[PDB]
Amino acid sequence: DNRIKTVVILGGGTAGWMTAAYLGKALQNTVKIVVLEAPTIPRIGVGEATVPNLQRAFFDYLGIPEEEWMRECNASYKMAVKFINWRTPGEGSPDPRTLDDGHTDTFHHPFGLLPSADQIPLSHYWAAKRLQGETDENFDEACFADTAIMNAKKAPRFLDMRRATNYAWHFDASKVAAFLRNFAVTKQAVEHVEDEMTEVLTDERGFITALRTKSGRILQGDLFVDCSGFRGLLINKAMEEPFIDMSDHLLCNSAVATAVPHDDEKNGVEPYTSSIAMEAGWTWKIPMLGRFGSGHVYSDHFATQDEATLAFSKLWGLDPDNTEFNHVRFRVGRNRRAWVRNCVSVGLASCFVEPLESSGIYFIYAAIHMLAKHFPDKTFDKVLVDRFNREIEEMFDDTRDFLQAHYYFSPRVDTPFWRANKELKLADSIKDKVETYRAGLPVNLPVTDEGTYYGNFEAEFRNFWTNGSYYCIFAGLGLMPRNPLPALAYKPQSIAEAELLFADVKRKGDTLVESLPSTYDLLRQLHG
Amino acid sequence: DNRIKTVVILGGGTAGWMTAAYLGKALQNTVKIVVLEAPTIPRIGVGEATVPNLQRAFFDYLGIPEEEWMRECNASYKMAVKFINWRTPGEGSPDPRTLDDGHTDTFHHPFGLLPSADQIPLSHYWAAKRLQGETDENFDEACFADTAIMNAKKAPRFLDMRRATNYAWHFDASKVAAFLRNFAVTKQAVEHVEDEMTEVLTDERGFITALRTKSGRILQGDLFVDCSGFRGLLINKAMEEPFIDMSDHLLCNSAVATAVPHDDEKNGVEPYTSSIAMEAGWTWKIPMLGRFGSGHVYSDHFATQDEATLAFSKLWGLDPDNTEFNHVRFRVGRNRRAWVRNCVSVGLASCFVEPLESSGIYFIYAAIHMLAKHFPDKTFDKVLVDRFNREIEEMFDDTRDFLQAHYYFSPRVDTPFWRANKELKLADSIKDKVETYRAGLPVNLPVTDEGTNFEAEFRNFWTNGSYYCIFAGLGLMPRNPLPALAYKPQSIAEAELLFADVKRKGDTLVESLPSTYDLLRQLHG
Ligand SMILES: Cc1cc2nc3c(=O)[nH]c(=O)nc-3n(C[C@H](O)[C@H](O)[C@H](O)COP(=O)(O)OP(=O)(O)OC[C@H]3O[C@@H](n4cnc5c(N)ncnc54)[C@H](O)[C@@H]3O)c2cc1C
Ligand SMILES: Nc1ncnc2c1ncn2[C@@H]1O[C@H](COP(=O)(O)O)[C@@H](O)[C@H]1O
Ligand SMILES: N[C@@H](Cc1c[nH]c2ccccc12)C(=O)O
Repeated sequence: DNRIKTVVILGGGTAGWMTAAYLGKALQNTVKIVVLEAPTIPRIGVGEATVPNLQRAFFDYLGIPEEEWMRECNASYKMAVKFINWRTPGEGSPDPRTLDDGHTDTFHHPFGLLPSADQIPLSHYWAAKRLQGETDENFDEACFADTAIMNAKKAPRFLDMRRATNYAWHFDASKVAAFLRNFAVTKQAVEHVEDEMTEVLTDERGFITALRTKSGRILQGDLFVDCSGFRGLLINKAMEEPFIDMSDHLLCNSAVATAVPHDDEKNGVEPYTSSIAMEAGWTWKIPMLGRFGSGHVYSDHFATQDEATLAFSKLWGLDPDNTEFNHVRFRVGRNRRAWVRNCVSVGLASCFVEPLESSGIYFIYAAIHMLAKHFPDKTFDKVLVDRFNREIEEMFDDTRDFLQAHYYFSPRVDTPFWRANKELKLADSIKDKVETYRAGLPVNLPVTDEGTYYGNFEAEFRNFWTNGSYYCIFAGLGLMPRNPLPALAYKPQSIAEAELLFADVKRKGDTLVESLPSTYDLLRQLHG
Repeated sequence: DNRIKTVVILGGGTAGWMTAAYLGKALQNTVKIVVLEAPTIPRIGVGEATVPNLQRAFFDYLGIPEEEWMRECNASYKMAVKFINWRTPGEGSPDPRTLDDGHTDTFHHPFGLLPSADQIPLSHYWAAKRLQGETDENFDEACFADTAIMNAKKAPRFLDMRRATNYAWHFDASKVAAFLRNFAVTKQAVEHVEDEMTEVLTDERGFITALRTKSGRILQGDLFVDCSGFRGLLINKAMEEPFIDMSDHLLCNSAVATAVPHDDEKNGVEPYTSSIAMEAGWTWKIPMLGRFGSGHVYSDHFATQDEATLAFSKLWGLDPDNTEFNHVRFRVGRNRRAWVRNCVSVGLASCFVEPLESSGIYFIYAAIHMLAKHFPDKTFDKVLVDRFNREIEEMFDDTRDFLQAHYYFSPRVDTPFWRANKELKLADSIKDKVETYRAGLPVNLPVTDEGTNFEAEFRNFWTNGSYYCIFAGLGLMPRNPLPALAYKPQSIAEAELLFADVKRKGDTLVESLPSTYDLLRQLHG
């Protein structure tokens, strides 16, 4: 018996309690699990966004049904991230400005895979038409019915809870952490120790043997999960693993956030996250029932905390001296290695990027999934650790590259921030992908039906940013292929097939924008 | 109108006629297609085994249903490649030798994809039991009902044609090329020109403009497909593109082949390809109705042509001086680039590896699929050509590295051939994959029911199950089980029901299925 007997998880919040819960189920009560978290000085619920795999891959694995957790964390629905004013210059504003060509400066990044005709994705058929003047429709409205639905602020389920489209979740992070702590302690025999860590005890090889708490108590274990946040108390401090700062790729490194009460009966609820462009960065809007979480993400090299706070308060008509603000100064990048010896970093202690494409919780889920799959015995095979490291390296870097694209291919150059983005070098992987897009070829072509994509995580993980996500962002910012896909010139029967799929998206959007309840109405059913 | 108007295809083998037919349908009669083949310069005349995606990724695109083409080219079923005597020393023989551990030296590489429990494929649950002396079963018989079925020589369909398992196809190459020529000419308005090519006409930029025939005829076109075989009359000769010799990775570079008539009433028909190991290489056996195709693949650096021919004749009880033999001297590797300017290499002109895992025709439909997707206009965008080149590079490498595995991890050391195999330079890709397998981790985990689509099975075609079939078949095992299994007793238990399900299915189906012979006699009746 050479197995791990005890796992110690430093830190609660979302990372620690997702880790505790997933491992509880994965390790089938053959391993003792201890969470050590300091006492929680509660901080205002700024809202967090998720991706659609979360219910299948996490809550369903734990047997927690969707309604049960949503009702305990004031959860709303999310059908896309909506980008507002990313192409036009000037101060932030909730309202979209107007382009030269007369279009409103908004584009959606919805969920799901694009349909195909003669194995060519709908993206390419729309591009042909748009380059050739045959259409004035935007990519998002042409190719996703969800675009029509989000414009009408309708819900992604009918009131009897039949599904209409794909969706993910908005919620208060700390309420989810609490729902999960309580799940893990009552139903999974996790030991909750509320205290500070003061010492990390290590052997001759530098493997951790226990953590000392402030009350003097010593927690022995065989594997340690650093969920300590940015401080990286195990992975960076004790293990001495270097962080790789990646501000050479993204410039934002601060936020100022808050909750804003909201007339849900007057305005309706948006079933989506909004990325509202500002002078020195951007601002999230995450609708929940009653309120919305918002935060101005900025660079401190292009705005002071004051400059940012004023601009952010101006946005929403808030009083700066009578408004409760959280001020984060995050690090952007990842550990050289996520897992050193017997210390596995998960969450902010592992890696971070601005929450521009709802990456935070997915990064946590991806790591714990990958920890369960590569779970070690006490010999800590170096290949096991290496492969875990490789999965996290690629997951992170590919998503950094994807985020850089949002900035490098913004046409905005008014403020020194937006111009500064154009002076960064693009990574080789994303240059190669732009070269491909520009010749009209698909990038990251989905090779699987949506059922398998959102059913089997391993399938989604091999192809997280698909063709449709590249087209949503490139075409949304106004980068287009140089020309259509040449094969379309030879395929009039295929062009015609695509015209029926464009029709099918119109029919669905029309039919559903009529029959669906408002987002507000579904929430009011759910939480009452 | 900046589009290609005319496409000329040099060579009317399996490559040429697959190309003509696919493009006919893909290009929707907007483009004139010409095949130029000399009926006197024979096709290589081999190309007999296939992989299971052939029907989806080709005949379904053409709207030809499976029965229609099988009945016209004397097709049999294939449920695996069966490796005979790959672990034991001495002269070739159709009959399997006996291992030290007392079992016969045979392992299968079947196609039927592996069930999972708690997201871990059945491969890993078998490996746990075998490494912990808790099972005596080999991987193939534990994890695939196909193994039971091939041992009983039963068919992979019932007589009412309901499917039993996954499978690929055996057939006569020349009958397929004929059924395809005739499809392409009658239903797709392709022009068949029976004549020899004598000169390749080129502009100042080095693009081909036409091909000159011996009868003085000039075939103009804007895009050329070199299906000329190993000669590479357009891609290598005219375009001056170098072939990248890869005998640093595989040592076989010759074959000697023939058909053997076969008592199908006496023996039954084997629903599988046999890879029978020899002293200086190996020998394929490819059952069809009435006959079986065979050929000794060898290195000429470790056997002379006579050495090989004698050994091959010995195998089957053939008379060397009164038996009709085909003698190929193939090249192993790929063009530095498959597509140069306006010349696209497809088939033996593009790339090749020994027919150990029936990769030849898959390479053809992969390339044509990729040509249709990257099809150019007259501007010949450099990015389009580069990406086409990249997909052929990776397709090839993925299959080469998989093949190298069969050799580097053979335990045989009797003849200087088998010992030479242990001095191969392994590619980085296959070293990394062995390192992974050895830690007990899955290699190229399939993420899908086989419900899912040609595109699905293409950059990592060779799945977990295929690596386990070969590694574990030759006796390379993980160092230890997958550690996560130590913590998952409920999962271990679930797997015990899947092992039971493969037993029940093999038993139930070895009873209820018709013999391979009997299904063929219904099909070709
Ligand atoms: C030993 C061996 C075993 C194989 N086994 C398998 C297997 O089991 N399974 C599998 O899937 N694949 C296998 N393959 C690969 C497969 O056989 C081929 O991919 C396919 O059958 C034919 O390739 P091709 O048509 O490119 O070439 P070829 O058949 O060589 O075609 C050459 C063509 O060029 C024409 N030509 C040449 N010069 C001229 C000219 N001047 N004018 C006009 N025409 C000209 C010839 O007339 C002919 O039509 C094997 C290959 C070899 C060598
Ligand atoms: N020294 C520590 N001892 C115990 N818990 C800690 C320590 N440092 C951070 N944490 C916990 O780590 C989690 C993430 O911290 P933060 O990112 O600052 O919210 C919280 O639950 C903290 O209480
Ligand atoms: N694989 C993700 C990709 C995605 C699409 N739209 C998004 C919006 C935000 C975050 C991720 C996404 C999904 O389909 O769910």
